[PDB]
Amino acid sequence: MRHGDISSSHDTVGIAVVNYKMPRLHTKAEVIENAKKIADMVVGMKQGLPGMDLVVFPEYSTMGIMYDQDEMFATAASIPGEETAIFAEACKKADTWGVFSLTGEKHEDHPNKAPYNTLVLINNKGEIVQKYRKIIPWCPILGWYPGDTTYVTEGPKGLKISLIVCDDGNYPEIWRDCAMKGAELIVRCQGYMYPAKEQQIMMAKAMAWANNTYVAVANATGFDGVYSYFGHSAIIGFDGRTLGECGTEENGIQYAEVSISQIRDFRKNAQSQNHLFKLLHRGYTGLINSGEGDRGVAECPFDFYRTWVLDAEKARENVEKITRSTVGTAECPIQGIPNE
Amino acid sequence: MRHGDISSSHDTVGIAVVNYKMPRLHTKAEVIENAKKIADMVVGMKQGLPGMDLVVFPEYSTMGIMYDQDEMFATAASIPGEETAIFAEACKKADTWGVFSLTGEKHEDHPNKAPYNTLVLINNKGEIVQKYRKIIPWCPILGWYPGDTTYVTEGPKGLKISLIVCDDGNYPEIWRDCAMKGAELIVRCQGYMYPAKEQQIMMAKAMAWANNTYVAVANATGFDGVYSYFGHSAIIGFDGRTLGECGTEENGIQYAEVSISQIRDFRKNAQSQNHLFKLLHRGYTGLINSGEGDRGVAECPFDFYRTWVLDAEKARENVEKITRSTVGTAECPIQGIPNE
Amino acid sequence: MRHGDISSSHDTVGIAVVNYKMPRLHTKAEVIENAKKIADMVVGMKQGLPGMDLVVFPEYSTMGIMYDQDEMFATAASIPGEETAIFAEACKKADTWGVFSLTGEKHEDHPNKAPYNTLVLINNKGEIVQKYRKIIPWCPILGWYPGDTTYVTEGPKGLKISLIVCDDGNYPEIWRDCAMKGAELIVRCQGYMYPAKEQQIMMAKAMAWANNTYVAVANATGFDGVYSYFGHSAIIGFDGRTLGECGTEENGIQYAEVSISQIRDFRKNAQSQNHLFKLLHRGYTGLINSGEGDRGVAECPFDFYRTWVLDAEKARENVEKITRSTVGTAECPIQGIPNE
Amino acid sequence: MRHGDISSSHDTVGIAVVNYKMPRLHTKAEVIENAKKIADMVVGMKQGLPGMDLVVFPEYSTMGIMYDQDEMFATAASIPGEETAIFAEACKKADTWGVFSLTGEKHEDHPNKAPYNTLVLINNKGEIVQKYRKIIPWCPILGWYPGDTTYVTEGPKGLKISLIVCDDGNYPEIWRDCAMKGAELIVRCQGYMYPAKEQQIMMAKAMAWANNTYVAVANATGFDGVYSYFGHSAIIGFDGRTLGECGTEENGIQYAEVSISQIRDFRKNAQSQNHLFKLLHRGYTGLINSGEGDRGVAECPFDFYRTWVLDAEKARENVEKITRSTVGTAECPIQGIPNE
Amino acid sequence: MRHGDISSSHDTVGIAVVNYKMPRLHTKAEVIENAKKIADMVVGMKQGLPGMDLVVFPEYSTMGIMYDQDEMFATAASIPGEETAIFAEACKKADTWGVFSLTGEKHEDHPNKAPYNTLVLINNKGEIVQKYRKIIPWCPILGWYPGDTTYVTEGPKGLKISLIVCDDGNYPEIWRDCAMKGAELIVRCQGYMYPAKEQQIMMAKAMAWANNTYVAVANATGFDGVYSYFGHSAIIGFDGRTLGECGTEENGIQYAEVSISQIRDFRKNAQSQNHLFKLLHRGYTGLINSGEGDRGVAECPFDFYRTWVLDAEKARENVEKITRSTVGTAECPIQGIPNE
Amino acid sequence: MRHGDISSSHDTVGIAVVNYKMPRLHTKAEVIENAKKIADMVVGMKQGLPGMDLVVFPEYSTMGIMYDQDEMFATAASIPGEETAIFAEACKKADTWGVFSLTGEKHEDHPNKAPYNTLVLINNKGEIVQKYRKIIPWCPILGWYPGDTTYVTEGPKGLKISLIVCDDGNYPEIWRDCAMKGAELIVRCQGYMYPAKEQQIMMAKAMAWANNTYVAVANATGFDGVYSYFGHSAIIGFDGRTLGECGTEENGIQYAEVSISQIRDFRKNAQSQNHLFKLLHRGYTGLINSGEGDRGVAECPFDFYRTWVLDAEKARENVEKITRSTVGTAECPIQGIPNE
Ligand SMILES: [Cl-]
Ligand SMILES: [Cl-]
Ligand SMILES: [Cl-]
Ligand SMILES: [Cl-]
Ligand SMILES: [Cl-]
Ligand SMILES: [Cl-]
Repeated sequence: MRHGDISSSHDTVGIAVVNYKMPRLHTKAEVIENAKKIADMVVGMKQGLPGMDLVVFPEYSTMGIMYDQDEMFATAASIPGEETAIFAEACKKADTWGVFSLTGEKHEDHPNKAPYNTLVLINNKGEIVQKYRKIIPWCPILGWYPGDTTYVTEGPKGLKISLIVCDDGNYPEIWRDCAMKGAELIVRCQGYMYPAKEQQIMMAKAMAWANNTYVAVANATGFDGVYSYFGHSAIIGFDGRTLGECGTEENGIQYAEVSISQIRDFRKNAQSQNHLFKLLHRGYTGLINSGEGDRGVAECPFDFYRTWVLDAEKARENVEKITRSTVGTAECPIQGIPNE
Repeated sequence: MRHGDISSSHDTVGIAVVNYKMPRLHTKAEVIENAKKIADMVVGMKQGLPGMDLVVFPEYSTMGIMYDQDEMFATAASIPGEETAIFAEACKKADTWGVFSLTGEKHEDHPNKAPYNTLVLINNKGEIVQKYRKIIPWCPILGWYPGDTTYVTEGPKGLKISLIVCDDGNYPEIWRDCAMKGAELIVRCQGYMYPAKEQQIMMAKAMAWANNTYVAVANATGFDGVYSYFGHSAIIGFDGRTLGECGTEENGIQYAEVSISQIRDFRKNAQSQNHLFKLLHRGYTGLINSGEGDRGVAECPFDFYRTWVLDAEKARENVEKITRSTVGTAECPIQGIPNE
Repeated sequence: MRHGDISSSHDTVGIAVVNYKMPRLHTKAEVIENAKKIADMVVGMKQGLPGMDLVVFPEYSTMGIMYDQDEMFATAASIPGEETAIFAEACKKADTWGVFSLTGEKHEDHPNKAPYNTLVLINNKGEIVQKYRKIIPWCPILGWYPGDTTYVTEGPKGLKISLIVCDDGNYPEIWRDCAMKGAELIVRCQGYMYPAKEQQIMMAKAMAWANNTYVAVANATGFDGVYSYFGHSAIIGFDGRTLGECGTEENGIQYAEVSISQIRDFRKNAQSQNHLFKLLHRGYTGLINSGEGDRGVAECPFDFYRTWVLDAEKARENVEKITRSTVGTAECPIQGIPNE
Repeated sequence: MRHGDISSSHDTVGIAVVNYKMPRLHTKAEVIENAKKIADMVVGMKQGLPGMDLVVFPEYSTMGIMYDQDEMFATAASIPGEETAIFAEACKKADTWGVFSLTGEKHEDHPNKAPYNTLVLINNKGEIVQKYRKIIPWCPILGWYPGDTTYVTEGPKGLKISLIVCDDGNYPEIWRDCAMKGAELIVRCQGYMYPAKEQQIMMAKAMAWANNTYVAVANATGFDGVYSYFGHSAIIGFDGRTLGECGTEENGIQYAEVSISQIRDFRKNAQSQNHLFKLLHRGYTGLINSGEGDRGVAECPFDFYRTWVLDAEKARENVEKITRSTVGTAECPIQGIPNE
Repeated sequence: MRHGDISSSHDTVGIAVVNYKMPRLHTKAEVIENAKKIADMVVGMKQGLPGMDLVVFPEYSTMGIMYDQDEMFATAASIPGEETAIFAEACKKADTWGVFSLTGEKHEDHPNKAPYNTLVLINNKGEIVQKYRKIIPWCPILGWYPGDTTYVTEGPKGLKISLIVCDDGNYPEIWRDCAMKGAELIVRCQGYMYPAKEQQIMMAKAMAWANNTYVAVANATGFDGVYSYFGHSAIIGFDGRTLGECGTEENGIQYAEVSISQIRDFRKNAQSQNHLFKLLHRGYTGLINSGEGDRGVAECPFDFYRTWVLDAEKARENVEKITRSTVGTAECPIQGIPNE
Repeated sequence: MRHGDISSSHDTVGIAVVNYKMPRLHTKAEVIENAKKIADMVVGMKQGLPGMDLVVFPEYSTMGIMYDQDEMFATAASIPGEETAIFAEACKKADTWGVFSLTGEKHEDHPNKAPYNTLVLINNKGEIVQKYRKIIPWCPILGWYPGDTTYVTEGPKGLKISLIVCDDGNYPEIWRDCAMKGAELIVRCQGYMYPAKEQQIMMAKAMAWANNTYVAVANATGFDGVYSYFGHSAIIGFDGRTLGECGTEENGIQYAEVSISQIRDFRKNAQSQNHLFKLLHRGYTGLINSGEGDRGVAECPFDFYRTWVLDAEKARENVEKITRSTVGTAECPIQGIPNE
């Protein structure tokens, strides 16, 4: 957990994040060309960052956003496939792990159902060791089929990694779920468009703190014909302090070293802000002093979560009374999104 | 949702938060004296803030922190009781609602079990309309018996209010639970000691954003013999932007107007960052375009929450493997907190 | 007055501002090509911002700065003309209002007098509803003929709009004049070059506060052969708080919703910082309590403004004694600007 | 214009500003006691700041705010009087100039009309050389009789000084008026209560920039029974950059050196942001190049100011249509302030 | 190197720094009373910070600043003496190390030569293990006899500590000297008065970075009759990032954990910003590639340092030509400081 | 020392710094093409900045970084040579001084020893008046032969200038050496890659403060195939306050005026923070009051500097025990950098 150098040691994972300029592409050949540019960039960066162990690219960095449905279908990737092979070679050549974005990944029922929005973690042997499908797509504008599982993967030097995508990060639950599965680094890849710049910068930090986890964010930059992406890729410590943060500049890079031993020393020995421990041992001091044993309380005291787990339709109905009952709103209509 | 004036209108609730100087008290008579000082302060403030509809005092602002167990028991309050009556009179006199702290509130089995750490919302008729007992006490150092329920109360001008205390706020779940019950303002009262200053400033903002809720934070200030409290009381909009924020100064005050109609207009019509709606309608655009109906997906896709709800002991066991198995740590022992 | 979403509601005007990359152009055909790029950008943005009701482009965004006098004359536009028609079509197609820059607009005596520097507000039917000529050109370097009038126009959803340009904004008087005519949003379009970056960021906010008005700023970016433009396009509330702000990035975009009902509720009911009201009712409490009626004092107590209005030549003479008597200075000469 | 040292030179005026803790006083004897504390503080500070040439205390620093009308009348000062004599002795003893606050100063018709809120500049010989009565009292809450004139006084080392008070500063006109009379430093003394902290910090800087003037702000701190004052006393350069700024701390001090020769060199030779010059020579480059002489345009092109000067009642009527027609509002009533 | 918790582990030293309110004292009995208050504060803090291993108090925190020469002499301490015994007991009782300030410490020729300004490091057995005399007193105002040596002491958990005082920190040389002797933490104790607040905040961070060292700063707060002290006590990592920072508040506290293993892992394995290594192996890559061996260059290439070491009088003469030749200046005279 | 305008006066040097986009070049013809682009940019900028007296370009701005050794040798420049002639013409044409980068400059033994990394100061007559070779190259990655001397040159309007390059700036010694030779402005030209962005922004400011010198920093921007450069070119006052600062944007420009008379007035008359004076007159007040004459102490009390000057090999050995003994580390190996 330290910032400023280009090295990495047996104790630290050198993480690089990339403010990748958002492509505006249309064909499979253009996607492949751009995959190769990413691969070239990984290899170049390694030559400047000898400590680099993990390189992180934004959501949509390979295809851009395929606004046109037909082009979306025609360019949706297989995984493994030609794109991931192009990425795998660069990971082997540069002896790094990497996180890359396939938007879309073909649905099992392609081309008759929406593609997934997907991330892969590829190791320094070029092997895909985690494939994560975005659980909370950025509706209404974006049309990806929602995934349903988070994953934790042993990463470089043993650092436990989970991947999440863009809009997922707005939802504290996902960051909780990954940390509770053991994640030591949550990697958030995004093509996060203006407007919500300060809010997204703040959310990553707050999640790092709340879940006692390293966080790495790679966000796209530039204007792509529709949206302007605000960069601010960053790596953040498990104590909520930024290591390094990019600005809005195209193809900015940040790089930081995250200590394996520091996060484990902290999860073991921290007390007042050992949030993962504390949430499931509530009021331990009190129960000890009241003669009720020394574990505190584990029971979930939040009816929202009880209800969502036992009766998701009721949780939904509940929320619709607070918000609205249709996915669309007649005051701001959007074609193909129903309202009224 | 606007900042700078001392007025309030039919549409806005004028919220004042107080950087109350932490008392260092020892006897019931001193507590009562200090309750009266708070009451005097409410009445004075009203004369300078004619728009004031809600006044918020920090956790521990009435008793301070009763470090000595015997004094803790001797000073624990009934609710209703003499303290709340003193507060109620000031709310009637100043025609404001108020949030006040009783630390401790007598346990049902007092003096044989730890007191609760409690907040009350008192209306402008002097009536207690919400009593909230802290669900996640600041263990290990503090010994309060944990509460188990959140509440939503119709407040001034119809604004829906939930109360939470200090350490609760580190845990996104609580802020979710209150908003999912309908809360429009989550009031976080704290006696939040250094060190974790920037982290707590950031957490309130991030929670306001993540839960599309107004947030008001009153935090104590000064040194009390043990801890130094860092102030930064604040009121924050539902879009994650601070309205006004205090510094670390003793008896700082901030004041902002929060629009009833703006938060409801937003919860109804916002789309990309209507987080409460979106969490229970995941991938709606995708499912529409894939021929699967127009509601998106409501189902909880996070195994942590499923497991915590169905088998809290397993969730606990899981977390102990990531952290530690005893509430204490031999590397930093604390008397009465077991370890090894 | 809220920030973060892409929607807009019956109550809010969705304003987008653009950090448009400064062109370096030379011919009428190149200007027309670039007008079409702007139009294309409006249509694209709308597809990502369904709430968008108003889109704002920087001063010089259409022609760039025509440094060469002959090219300046050859490219000066008529209004209405081919450029505005190109803009009008994009406003109709995207069902938005827009603010566009013509630099120059032909003088009535073209080509024998300097062109104006001009902005137009075009409605969602493609009709020009306000044409504003810059009153305080950025002398000495820039050569535009000064305009002489501010305007207030009923805009989208009834929001009252005034336009101002760049250097105008340094002068509090202009922002006062527009607000005193009824303006609810003052739109400041600029091609504001380094050096004065922080000063210009601060000025917009301070003016929003001082005049209880929404403010939207679109500023150019990039290097154009002569000047580097620093972006920081922004939308600011009437309480002086930024909604959203760009960085220095080329073709950044920000987007915010400004509430019609909030600004009117505020101008009606605010008291301590109802600056527009207060300036013309000075010392009301005092005069009431002194038995002098209940209106306060309206009379202008500032001799500078009395003198400027009655005897502008004397105001000028006065200022020349404090500054200098010639437009140029021999310590930093500039060709065609006299000094000594 | 430089910050960091305790010295001052023949070229620089050493200005100290004081975050004076707001008194809560009630009697003439208590006011005199507190005047003596201020005097003692001036003498002490000088021993630590040998460069100090000007010391600035907040509005209300001598009496506090006399909330009770009878006490307000009983404590209103003569000028010259016993308070100013107490101040004058400290200025002579410490060989400094000073700015002190008398709230109230007796009306000419005392006790039958409201006192003024007044500042004095006292030279290093103990002579009162400027007495300024607040032109825009902080209505509705505060009841001072409004003054009607600004002043410019030759100060230490020849530095031209104008004084303004608190709420005046929200109004750009006043800062313009003083600079247009020749002011090189505008001293703003305030007892500026929360809420509007960031807005007031920003306003001073923006005014320094807009009027090419040094600015010094002394603001009170602490809680006085009614209001909490937020400090942030500061000295700001004529280029809009803060020299030094206090926090919210009681009896903070800042100190900076302001160069006589730098501000005069700037007012003489600055060009693009010589705002005082530019406002009365608009479009000079354009008129030169259009064959219309080399002075630009001086004429006031702002109808608000024309109307306010010629027909203040009409300006008032105009503003009442945009805001409200009565000084009070029924949605937030205040006793003795009429509404409906 | 992590921030937020109250614990500490076998790997981390828990450092607390105190924004101690500056005393205004006059007699030996008052000094002893205040020493006891400090001791009481150490013991109290420990009860809230169980991880605390090192507690740091500001320069002047024991005596305040003895402005009066006679009182300065009458209150100058022996070390060891009654004050240090009072401190030692609190370190033993709270099982912490501590850094305390004696201003003055008796000169060897007391009372005929100025006292030193001195710091002591006292271990958790109450033993004085380092006594540092300020090398660069804050002339002209302060009169302490200059010390001449820096020290490095094995501290808690083996962490290597050097002490420096206030004005020393403005001079990069001192921080270099301590790090080059092996220091892992440089503790800077100060009673650092306004004006130079931002400059001092920045200097500590920059020194932490430049010397790859932990830094802890304890600075006084409050007004003492002469000076106002600006707090901002802090602990900073060896990568130049703040762990935690106080504001200007009286008796603020910050607390952070500094990893023994992280700083040693970094000094061993960092490459591009291993400044201590790099300064004495300049151009290693170049010399390797030019066939000149693999150590780079160690030789001092800075004539200032060569000259200062070999001929300090010449270095002095040199500097006097750039600045002035007498310690005082006639433009800002100070009694007992000669000029002209 | 003032910021915001485009003018300059007899008293001020107008300094422009350029966030030059990092080239990716390979041949001598491409280098010459890019030299011409720089020249064109100087001439253009002058037309927008009539006050400009000094223009500053980043390290590597002419050649980019020649990663390939053969291309490095083939493109290394003579000085004077064709590149400098191209620069000299633009300085004459635009009547400015300039600082330009030649990376590499041919070694005396070219092509058999590594080129230098070099800067030149070229006057407004096109004459090279200072040539500085980087003393501390950015090892390990970069291979330049280390230089050994700093220089001070009379610059525009008599302003004394020293040049330093990139990595040099991390080392306080260099900034000391230049100021102690008389430098009034230290110009730091860098191609400073991410990661260490905030650290480098802070270092320049801290050095400006510590050495009572103006500082100008020009840093490259963009991605060059290997590294992403973070801009933040800036000009900083001798009191440690930024005048103006760029962001990360390609071809950003900042411009500020630095007063000749202000820095000399300050070095003459400042007292508490006259660091250059104070370092060689330590404890003057104390020695005066102790009867030991009125010069304070000049002697170097820092053993590191004594040892480095007398026995550089011992200083080296000392540092290797604190860091490591080989230039490389086996935990992060780099080809051609030995370790173990
Ligand atoms: Cl999505
Ligand atoms: Cl608790
Ligand atoms: Cl212009
Ligand atoms: Cl007032
Ligand atoms: Cl000292
Ligand atoms: Cl280098």
